[PDB]
This record gives sequence, C-alpha cells and structure tokens, in this order.
Amino acid sequence: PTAHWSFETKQIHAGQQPDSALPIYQTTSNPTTDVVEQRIAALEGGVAALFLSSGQAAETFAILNLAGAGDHIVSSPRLYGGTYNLFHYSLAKLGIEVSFVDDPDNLDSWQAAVRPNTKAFFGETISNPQIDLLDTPGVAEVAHRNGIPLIVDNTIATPYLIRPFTQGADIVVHSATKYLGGHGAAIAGVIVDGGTFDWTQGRFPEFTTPDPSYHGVVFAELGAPAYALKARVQLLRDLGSAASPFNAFLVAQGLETLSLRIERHVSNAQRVAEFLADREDVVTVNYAGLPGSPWHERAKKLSPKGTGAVLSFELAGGVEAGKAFVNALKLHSHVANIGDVRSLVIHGLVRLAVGIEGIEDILADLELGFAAARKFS
Amino acid sequence: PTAHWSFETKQIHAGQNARALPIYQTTSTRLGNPTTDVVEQRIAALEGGVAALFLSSGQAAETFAILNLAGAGDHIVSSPRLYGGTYNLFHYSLAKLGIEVSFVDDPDNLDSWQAAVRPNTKAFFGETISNPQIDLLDTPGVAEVAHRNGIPLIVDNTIATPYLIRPFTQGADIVVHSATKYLGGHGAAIAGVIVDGGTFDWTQGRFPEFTTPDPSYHGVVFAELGAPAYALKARVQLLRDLGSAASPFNAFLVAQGLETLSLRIERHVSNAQRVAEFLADREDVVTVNYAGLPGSPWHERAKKLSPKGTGAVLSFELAGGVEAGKAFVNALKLHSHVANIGDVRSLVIHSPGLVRLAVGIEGIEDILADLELGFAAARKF
Amino acid sequence: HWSFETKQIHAGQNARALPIYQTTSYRLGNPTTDVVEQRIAALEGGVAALFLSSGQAAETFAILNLAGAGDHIVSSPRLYGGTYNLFHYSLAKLGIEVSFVDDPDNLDSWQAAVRPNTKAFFGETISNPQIDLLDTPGVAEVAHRNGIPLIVDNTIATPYLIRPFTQGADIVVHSATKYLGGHGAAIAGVIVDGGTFDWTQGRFPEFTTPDPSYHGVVFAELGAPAYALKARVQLLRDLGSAASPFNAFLVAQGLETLSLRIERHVSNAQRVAEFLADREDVVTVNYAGLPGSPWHERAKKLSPKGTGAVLSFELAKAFVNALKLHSHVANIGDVRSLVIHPSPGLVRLAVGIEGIEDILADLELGFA
Amino acid sequence: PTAHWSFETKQIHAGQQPDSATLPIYQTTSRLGNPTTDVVEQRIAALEGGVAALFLSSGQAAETFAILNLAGAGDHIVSSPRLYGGTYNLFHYSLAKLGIEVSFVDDPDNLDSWQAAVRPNTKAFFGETISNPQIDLLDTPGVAEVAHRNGIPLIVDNTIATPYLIRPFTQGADIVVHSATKYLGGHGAAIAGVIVDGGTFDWTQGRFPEFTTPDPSYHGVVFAELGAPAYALKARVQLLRDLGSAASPFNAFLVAQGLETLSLRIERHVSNAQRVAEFLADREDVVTVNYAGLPGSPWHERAKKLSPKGTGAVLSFELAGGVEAGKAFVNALKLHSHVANIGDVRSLVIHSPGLVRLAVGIEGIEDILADLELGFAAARKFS
Repeated sequence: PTAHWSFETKQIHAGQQPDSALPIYQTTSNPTTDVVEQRIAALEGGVAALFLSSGQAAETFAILNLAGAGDHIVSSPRLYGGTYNLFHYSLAKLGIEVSFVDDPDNLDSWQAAVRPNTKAFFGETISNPQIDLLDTPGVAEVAHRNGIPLIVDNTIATPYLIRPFTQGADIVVHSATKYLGGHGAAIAGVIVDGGTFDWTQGRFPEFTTPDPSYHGVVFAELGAPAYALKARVQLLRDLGSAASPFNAFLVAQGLETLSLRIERHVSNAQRVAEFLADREDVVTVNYAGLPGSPWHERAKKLSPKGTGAVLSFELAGGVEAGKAFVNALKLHSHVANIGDVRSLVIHGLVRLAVGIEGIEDILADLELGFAAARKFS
Repeated sequence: PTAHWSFETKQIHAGQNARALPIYQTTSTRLGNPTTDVVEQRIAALEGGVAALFLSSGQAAETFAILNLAGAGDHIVSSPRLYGGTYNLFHYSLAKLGIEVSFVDDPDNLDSWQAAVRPNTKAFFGETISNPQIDLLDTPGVAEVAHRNGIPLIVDNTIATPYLIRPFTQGADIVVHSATKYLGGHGAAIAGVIVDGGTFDWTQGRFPEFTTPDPSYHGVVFAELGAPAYALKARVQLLRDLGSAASPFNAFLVAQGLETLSLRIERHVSNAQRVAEFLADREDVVTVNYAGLPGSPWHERAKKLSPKGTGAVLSFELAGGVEAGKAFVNALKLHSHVANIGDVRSLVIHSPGLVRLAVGIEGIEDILADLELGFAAARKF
Repeated sequence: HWSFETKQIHAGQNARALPIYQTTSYRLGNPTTDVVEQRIAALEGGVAALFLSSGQAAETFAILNLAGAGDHIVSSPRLYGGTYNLFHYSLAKLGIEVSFVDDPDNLDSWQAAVRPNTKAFFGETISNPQIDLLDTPGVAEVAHRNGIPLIVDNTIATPYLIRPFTQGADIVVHSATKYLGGHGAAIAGVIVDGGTFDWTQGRFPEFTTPDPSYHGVVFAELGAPAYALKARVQLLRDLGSAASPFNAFLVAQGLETLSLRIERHVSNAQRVAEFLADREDVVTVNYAGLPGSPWHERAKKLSPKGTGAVLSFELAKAFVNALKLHSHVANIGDVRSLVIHPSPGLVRLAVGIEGIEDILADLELGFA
Repeated sequence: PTAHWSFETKQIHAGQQPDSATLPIYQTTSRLGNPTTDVVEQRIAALEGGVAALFLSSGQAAETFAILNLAGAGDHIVSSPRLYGGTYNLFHYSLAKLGIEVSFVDDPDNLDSWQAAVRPNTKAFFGETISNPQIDLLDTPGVAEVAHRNGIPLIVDNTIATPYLIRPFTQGADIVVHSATKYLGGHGAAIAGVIVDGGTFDWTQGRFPEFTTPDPSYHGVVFAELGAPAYALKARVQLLRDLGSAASPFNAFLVAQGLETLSLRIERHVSNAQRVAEFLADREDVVTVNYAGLPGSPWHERAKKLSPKGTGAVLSFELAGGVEAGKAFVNALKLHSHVANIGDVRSLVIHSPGLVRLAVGIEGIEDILADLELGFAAARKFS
C-alpha cells in the first residue's frame, strides 16, 4: 500500500490512522505508543517494534527475551558504557554470561566464542569512540550458521544511514532518547523485530513450547513477529519497563524530521572531522567518513550516506590538553545527551557529538578549545 | 524538620514560595530528575521511610524490589495472596532468571513462613490488603519471623495506601506501590515506587552485595551508606542498568494526585464501606468479602493494623454463578469495565458468581442505584 | 439524576481518563476541551460552556459578546483587581463605558444606573477581601425587568457552594485557574450560559439579525445556548483566546476532586475564621460564614454549605514574615494556603487543604 | 556576544539560560510571564532580529493584540486586501464592533493608494509578506516608506515566509506577527501566536499619545521612555494583563521544540514547493499556477530582491475543467491531508472557479507528485 513511500514520507505518515487524511492517550485503562512503534518498524523495514521506558530497558529486554540463568551471549567489546555495565554487572547476577570477542573484525573469533548455551550475538553498527562499523553481514553469517540470531544497536547510525535487517541483523535496538526523538526531551528505547530469523532450529525452546503464562501459545507459530510479541506479552507484562504515552508522542514528533536532522548532523560531522584532520595540533581523528579510517571502505559499502555525527580525536598535548580543550568550549554543551540537536562533549581523547548548529559557529567554538590547549604543547 | 506535619500537609508540601512542581522534561546525573526527586521524597514522607525510588510501573517496582536483593540461585518466600501481575512475575519471569519463589500454604500461619526459610532466602513478600479476598497481612507477625532469620520483609501497600497503613511501623522494611493506582488517583499515569524504611541491618550475613566494595560503583560498600543503602543501591545499579525509568511528566501527574490523596481515600473508603454493608444485607448475595465488615475474619486485624478502614476494593458472590454475574456486570451503566483500580471512577470485573469492584468516589446513591440494575439483570438466572 | 460528585467525574464523558487532543488540525472546538466545557456546564446547571485561555479572557469575552463601542455596563464596585482593570482601562479604550454602583447591596442604586445603551449587569457572587455575598436574586430581578442579563463571576464560591443560575444569573464566569483546576498548574477561564435569557426583547439586535460573518445565522433562533454559540463562532474565531488542550486536561483532572477539595477548603477556612474571631489581638474578621458578618444571613439563604475559602482580618508585615507554611506566591484556589499583607493592618488569606492544625500553628507564629 | 551566530545556531540556542552548557516546563500559575515562555519569546525575537516578543494563545490573538495595542474605538487602520480569511474576519467584523475601522487599499502594489487611504486617525499599516492564494510579495520597503513619512508604523504578518526567508525589520516593517501554530512550531501540535517588536519606530511623533502620556494603570509609566521595546512592553502590561490571551507554558515548550529544526524544515518545504510549482506549470491540464518562485510570476523579481532563498511552501493553481475538476482533484488525494493546518510538516489541501490550494510538506517529493497524479486522473472526466 505504502511500502514504496520514501523514508521522508514514512517518518511522518507510517503507522498513521487509516483516516488521518496524534492524540495523547495518557490513560492506564496504547494507541499513541503503537503509532510510534509502527513508524520505527517501517523506517527499519522490520515487522514490528516494542517501545519502552529507556534504551537501557530496550537492551535489557532484547537479551532477556532470549536468555536467562545459565545462558550465554557473544558481544563485540566495542560497546557503549551503559550496555557494558548492564552486560557485565546486572545480567551476570541473573546468571547470563556475556563473553566479549577480542576483535570484532575477526569473524573466526566470533565462531570460537560460540557455546551450546549461546542465545545471541550482539554488536553496535557504529561504536564510539572508535567510529568503526560492525561487519554486520559477516557477523550475521557466523551467527546464522550456528542457529543464533544477531542483535545490533543502530542508535548512532539511525535507520536513515543503515537498515541492518538488509545486512543480516535479526533484531535492532535504539536508544530513542537520542537521535530518533532528537531534542533531548524524552527518554525512550525501542526494539525492532526483523522477522528474518527461524526460531525453531533448536536453541529456542521458549519459542516452540506452549506458554502456560499466555493461553498455551507457541510463539514461533505466530510467524514473522514472534520475537516482538513474546517480548510484549512476557517481558513488558512482568518486568514493566513501559513507556509514558507522552514520551511516545514526543519521540513521534522528533521522528517527523529525522532524515533532515541526520543529513545536517552528518554533513556538519564530516566537516568537523576534516577540519580536525588537517590540523598540526591534532594527532589523530577517529571518524569512518574520513578517507584514512580503517572502516572507510566498509562505510562506502554498508553506510554510503555517512557515518553518523559522533567522533573523537587526540590532541598533541595529551590528557591535560584534552581537559583544557573541552573546558574552554562555550557553545558545545557539557550536559546534553548524544542525539540532541545540540553539539556536545560526550562525558588525551576528546569525544564530540556534532549538532545541527551553523558549522561556522561550531568551528569557531572548537578554536576556543585549541587556544586553551596551546599551553600544553 | 517537618516530620511533625499532618499527612494532609505532607501530601502537598513534603520534599519541596511553595507552588506547583515544574516539569523537567529532559534527558540531559541522568540517574535523578528534579521533578521525580520531589515525588520520591513526598511518598517517602507519607510512609515515614528514608528514601524512595520512582519507576516506570508498579510491575517494575516489584521487579526492582526483588532484584535489588536476589539473583540467579536465590530464593524468596511469598504469600499466595497475590495480584495476578505479581504472581506472573514471581512464577514465570523470575524463574527464568534463576530465582525460586516459594508460596506459603496459608499466609496467616506464621509457622509456615518459618518452614519455607532456606539458606538462600533473600526476602519475604506479601500484600498488606489482598484482592479479592480483602484479608489483611499480619505484618507484625510475618516481619518478626523474617527478622529472626536475618531476612527483610517487602510489602506491597497499594490497596491500603499510606493513608490507611504505614507498614514500616508494623515491621516491614520495604514498601512497594503501584502509583498507577491510588497514589496518582486519576487513571492518567503508569508508575511504580519503592520506599526504603531504613530499618534493616544489611550486614547480618545474607547480603554480601551490601558488604562488598562494588566494582561498578567506585568500590562503594552500600551498607556503609547507612539507612538508605537499599534505595541507593537500587538506583545506582538497577535503574542504571535495567532502565525502568519514569517520565518526568508521569511523576508530575502523580504529584498532582498526591495533593488530594487523603481526601480521595477518605471518600473511596466511606463509599466502599457503605457498598459492602449494602451488599451484606441482601438476600440475593451469598457472601461479601471486605475486612471492614464485622463478619470478616480479618475484621479484628483491621481494627489493630488499619483502624481507618480497609481500602476501596471488594468482592461478593451472587446466587447464580457465572451466568448471573455475566449479566450483572453487563447491566451496570455507571461502573467502568476498563478503568484501573485506584482511579476516581468506580469499576467492575466478573466462585463463578464472584463480582469484584473498586469503589470510586462518585455519589454513593448513584453507585448503589447502579448496582440495583445489576441485581435485576442477574435475577434472570 | 446524578449527584454533583458523580457529575464532576462523568458529566459530558467504558469510562476512563480524558485523552489529550494536542493538535491544531480541524478548528473552533477540540474533543478534550469539549468534555471540560460540558462538565463545567453540568456542574452549574447551564446549557453550554466555552473554555478559554484565562479568567481574564472569560471576563473579556463575557462582556464583548454583548457590548461594543458606544455601549454601557453596570457593575458592582466590589471587584477583583484584574476585572477592575479590564473594565476601567481596556474596555474604555474600546468605547465601552463601565459604571460602578456606590453600594451593590442597594438595589435602587442598580436601577438608577440603568441607561438606554446598557447591555449587562455584573457582579461577583462572593467578593474578596470583603467576603460579602452578592444579592443575586435581587440584582437579577432589577436587571431582567429592564431587559438586561446578569453576568456573575462565581470563582470564589464555586459551583459546589452556589449555582447562580438558580438565583437569577444568566451567565456565569470562572477563573478555572483557581478552584476548578485546583492545583496551580493551568491558567484557564470559562463562560457558562444558563440559557435563561430572552435575547429578543430589544437591547440585542446582534442576536436577532442575520450574521453575515456566519451564514446569515440569527443567534436567537438557536434557542437556549444562543449566547455560548455566538461567543464561540464570533469571539473565539476572531479574538483567538483559545485554551490549550493540555490545560483543559489538567482542569478536568482538578474537576474530578472539586467537591472533595471545596469541602475541605471551606471547613478549614470556617475554622480559621472562628479561630481569628476569638482573639483579642484581632480587630475584625471578614468571612460571611461568621455569625457577626453582615452577609451571614444572606449566606444561609444563598450559600448554606459555606462561604468560600478566602478571608481577611485586621491586626492591631511582622505577622506574614514569620509564617513558614503559607505561600506568598500560590494563586487563590491552589491546594496550597496563601498569605498577603497589602486597612494598613489588613491580612488576606486563601486557606488551603493542608491539615487544619498545621495552618493554625503557622498563624500562631504570625502572632509574635 | 551571540549576535554573530548563524540562524541555525540561534534557532537552538538563542534565549537559553547563560549556564545551559554546564528547557523546564513551568506549568505554574503562581503572572504575566513565565521562564518557559520567555525563552521562546527571546528565541523568535532573535530569529527576526527584533528587540522583544510576546507569545500568546493563538495567531488570531497576536493579530488582535498587534492592532489593539495601537487602536481603539474611533481609530483606523489601512490594510492590504490580500489577507488570510481569519485576519479579514477579525478586521471586518469583530474589530468594527469595537469602533475600529479597517480600510483596504484597492491594490497593495500601488503605493499611492496607501497614501490616499491615510486619515488623521490612522494608527497602523498592515500587510502579509507573502499572501495566499495569490503568492504575491508585499512591497515591504515601499509600503514602509509611505507609512513612515506619515508617522505611521507598519505591521506585517510574516507567517508564510518565516524569519528563515524574510526578516521584514530589515525592509522597513516595525512589528511582525506570526501564527506560531503554523511553521514556527511546525508539527500541528500547538496553537500559538507571537508579536515581535522591531524597536525601529519613534512613538513620540504625534499619533500615539498612549505612548507619551503617563499610564495610571501601570505606575504612571510613559511607554516611549522605555526605549526600543516600548511597544512589546505596553502589549504585555496592558493587553495580556486585561484581555488574557495567554499561552500555556506547555504550548511554548512545544513551539520551542519545533523551532530547533526551523531552517531545515523550511529548506525542504521550499525545495518541495518549487518542484511542485514547476511540475504543475508544465502540465497541459493546468491553466495557471500562482507561486512567486516561478519565473512567470508577477512577483518573481520582487522575490529575487526581498526573499532570495524562496517563496514559502504554499501555492495555488487552476485546473482546465473548472470547479468540478478542482473538487474531484482534491477529493481524490490520499497523502495530502484535508484536516491539517498550514505549516505542519504534512502536505495538505487548504480549505478562479477551479482553484486548488496546497501547502506543500516535507514528505518525499516523488510521493507528493504521485499523489497529485491521483488528483489529475480524477479531474480527467472534466476536460
């Protein structure tokens, strides 16, 4: 019907009421949330999505939907600190062991980490501060040949740059707090089900055994959105990481301009990267969009429109130069979250999430940081 | 400082040129929020606790209350008189996480609680008033068994509210509410809250997570933080990792409900009492469950633990089983079939002739007139 | 059929909370705001209501729906300061002359102020800081025998205490900012049409002439809610004092406990009034609920359940500075008690729903 | 300090707390102002380069307050006849009842007509920078020059252009009005109006005694003595105080959020609208297209001078088959909304004989064009 719509059309209209041509159902007796779920699914080309209280809860649910006590996960070591803390501390206490591969670019390393109780592979499509790209097709190929699904976090790339289901991923997670909502005004997470994975190959008896908690349903018999439905009826029901309808409303409102924002974030980031790479007082820049990045060729293949809005770089003067540089910035925020419209310092490496301000104001602000770092030759 | 205020004053001012609460609708600590902080402090003040943690839902509050103490290989002892959502959490989702929840046969038998104690038991759990039984938990008695084994007692105080029972004064260590219900009061904001009594010694030996430097959080030893150790641990570990965060807008809405809590519970309770009496006096009603009725086995317990009343939920049995009850609920014109317990709106839900009501704050005579419609309809069966 | 209590939750409404139609799509009605209007109309017993950006806009619309340049209004001098400013300054600029009777208790003064171009009488059912009660039946019969409608502001009394349509008023105005919303969280006004006035008697050709701005409609031929409908399709359309659906939602939330809050505000205020009257260091107390008030007997007739929650008293700057619980900034009609020291020893209170003993404790700190 | 910032920086940062580096909703009635609303006022004023702004309940209220701040009973306004129907209704019906006479010039491009309508009681000139359905541009410098030589201020409504395309204070306007409901908020989610004071007009020349006489309603203040923002301050302390057209803080929050992407949205609205215009102009079954961005428009040269980045997102056109063709065309559209407001991100039909009026959204251009083809297939039965 509307599958052929462009991205731009979808970010406004996908999931809308069939007679629209968005009321906040702030009730505990959800239609507001369902629209935002349908819209995000449509942007990723997934079959269904589940909107939740935060990105942390989305990562939690993505894992817990498959794994419990005595189960195992294989993860890239290149992780957001909040995901690492979840995997390494709180999940370990629930009897889920998360192993990290030595080098996520080494496909043999993923294979070697596979164990009989492994329930998923996990990685981030673009990680920070490295600004690598995951080899989603190659990692997915290893997972699938073992009967294991691949979960990826696509927060930094967004669906505008990468639709990982087209690359082999089975489950996509976003911190909607960040780019999807875009305005720093609503904490939210979302899990998107690709509907690409066969749940009946052996490792997932919870998908093939009648669930006495829910009318004896066998989730795999629900077809493509099995995983998403199971997460809603078991995890959301029991663990209760529900999204406020008001937050759903706000994220839907931010989604209406997603492509426009990402286009500007990305062109600003590319320019900041290039600016930095050309300076004598910068030792190195990490940004896949630069010709010299080790992941630039991969970016041309997997993410041709750009490599997100986050970058990092090292100053010649080391740790003290880095501190002096960041503490001198006036326009860059020190309190904003990645994925806001605002430029910010992410809390000798300096880490920036580049905003949609005027590029000349952004570069003038960075010159303040360079002036401050100058005392630390 | 202001611990001496009345409940009425606290519900408006506790935690606070007094005025309405602004909404910090912002994701820029990310582990606190000025709007939510105030609601936490207020709910803590109303229960007489030392700290509280406000969350996405009541379900998440139950979840966090258990997970803050128990992980894979651990054990919990619960009353079998449980809200369906808590039952499912305990029996399905926690089991998956390696946590065994054992239910006592009869929660009024204190020896049964003792007998269920195991070396890996990490808490006792019960609801101060359960539904549809409308019993009261023997909070003092159950607490005493828990404490003599070095175990804390967690209670859900949702139906009673802090206006009727402050369980910390009866031996509970941790209190959970679905703030979705009575606390917010208007059916407008899904939310949960955990309140820490600060009355339990975490160093007796079952809780090495409280006595061991935490590598995730600067080597802090939670027990050394004193009275609010449990609340702080839950925030810095569980909310941090698991992310059952509340929207600041939902906290604002709950605050707005809190401002009238005691007024609303007073009328919910006076109405519910009258509905119960009304029902107990009818010949086409087989039995009524409600602790405020003299005939209830928990009536005397209510006089000691909850003298102002026994909440606003009740149930009762009709002569004709399922079929009389189906047409009873189908005839009501004022009672909602979709509103949540703890809304201002009366609601109805269908022993096979068992009808369950959460009595609202509508005019009593309108409520009773509406029920007569139900009786008439059921009398075709 | 339904009691006030059931109406404040269900009037206008598988009952559940009101959704928020936060949207500018199609435009001069909104489903969230519609419910709050019907609800408030049900509580006052009117035929229709119109919910607006503020009480000031409600006063403004209530006059401008009837009067334009070259017209006249007769008003009580016992007015809220914002209404006085509107009447005396802004409306004068628009060529509307507002005249104030010397004594609003003097029914013959009302009669004497009538002019050929007079388009309404106005008064407040309970005024502040005097805490009189308007003689609504008596002012209304003076108005009506001259072919003129009575507009009253019922903000302080609320519909829980007085339903002025029962006493001869034709239009009622509230600052829903105050007691209706109840929580200091939503600026709003409302006009309620009693549907009790014949608009065709001669002073109102705007009601008996086809409106070329609106399909030649003759507003009087719409029957009972002619006034409310006219205000919506002309004034709201053109002047644009619209309420946010979010503010309507917040006021609906407050309405759900209105009777409960007013009951408590009024027993607290009644007790605070009585407290204050018993004290040798207090010269006088204004509160119609006190047996000594000149308006006490009128209160028994027109407001038997009590006389609002606002009061004032004269002392023999220090008193307020000592208060720790009373807010200096909360608006009248918030849950929070409010104090003001503007007689040169006059103190003004809006008594909240805090515990009465804490309120009186806080006042005792005042007396020091 | 932050004047040199680009438009893009300002739409995010102008008016922010000075320590925001190291937007709460003050939904409190504790009272002619609010920090949430003040941020949105300062940000809009910065985008226009004005000295102050006043944010209000709706665009209708902003038009109302912009006139009533200057005119009461027995006063006069000169207006362009090219007006939004909501403004015309206000001017012609409600303000007329308040004793305010609004005259319309026959042709707003004839500067001598503006002069000829000036009366001793004239308090303002009014026009829209781009009107709809004509999609002309007001001759803001020439109209301003006439106003000013008579000691009269020029009020313009800059809603359709937005501050991204035109800053009318740079072209002689003194007061700017927006329906913030539309493009400023951008998401069809908050009704609002705003009045922006240019700080560019001398109020002491003779026609404005309300600005040079002590006001007993407000401490004997002489508004002109407050300097540049006299007009905005007077509107706040008199009209907002008395007439009460206040904005909900929640609405201000929502508009502030939409402002964060203003330039980006307007860029895409405008390049979409230019493509739709060219597409229509090239069709045999379209008789004419009104859009200033087209070379054929009588206002295209004026656009090149006054609005070089483009001419808004609204257009109109006439179909060959007249009125039935136009109705068939609009009724067949599936993606265009029939209920959204101008200035939403959504494409919509806005409600000569066969005239179709569109506000072009930021959807994918190919999808917008395919939807219009539904309309052309429907119109085919009316040649």
